[PDB]
Amino acid sequence: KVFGRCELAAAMKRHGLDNYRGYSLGNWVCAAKFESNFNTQATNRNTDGSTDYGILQINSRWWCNDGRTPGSRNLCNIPCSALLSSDITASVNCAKKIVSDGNGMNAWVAWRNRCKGTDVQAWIRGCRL
Ligand SMILES: [Cl-]
Ligand SMILES: [Cl-]
Ligand SMILES: [Cl-]
Ligand SMILES: [Cl-]
Ligand SMILES: [Cl-]
Ligand SMILES: [Cl-]
Ligand SMILES: [Cl-]
Ligand SMILES: [Cl-]
Ligand code: NA
Ligand code: NA
Ligand code: NA
Ligand SMILES: [Ru+3]
Ligand SMILES: [Ru+3]
Repeated sequence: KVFGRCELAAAMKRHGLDNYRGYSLGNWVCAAKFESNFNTQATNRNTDGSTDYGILQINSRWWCNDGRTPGSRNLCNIPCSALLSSDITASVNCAKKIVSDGNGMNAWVAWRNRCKGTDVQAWIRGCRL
């Protein structure tokens, strides 16, 4: 599913991501924009052989099981395919664990490079929330 901008903001808020660990909703929408262009089915292979899955491009090295990432963990206790669903619950619940791991949203390199320090509220501007 390809979410609209405000549609995704609303879904993220319903699932408790707004201000989670102090990160306002626009941070999460901005991250999803640059990770996946709001497409739940996005996948991308990393040089190390791991793969990133879903709207927030969550990586099989640590967070989900795909059966094809040697030596990896599955800290969210989910198949990576669950991160591709039109229902964002699994992605949100796993993102909550990731953002709590110590480095906040810097875990998403694209958030650090493209969202951090910017006017992230623009990503939710105009949305009925
Ligand atoms: Cl957009
Ligand atoms: Cl915001
Ligand atoms: Cl596993
Ligand atoms: Cl594996
Ligand atoms: Cl594990
Ligand atoms: Cl599994
Ligand atoms: Cl949803
Ligand atoms: Cl933080
Ligand atoms: Na939804
Ligand atoms: Na894994
Ligand atoms: Na749901
Ligand atoms: Ru930890
Ligand atoms: Ru860690």
